[PDB]
Amino acid sequence: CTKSIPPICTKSIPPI
Repeated sequence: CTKSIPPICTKSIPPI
């Protein structure tokens, strides 16, 4: 996920 609020995450594992 990105350093934002709400952070947005891809459907990856571990997600980023």
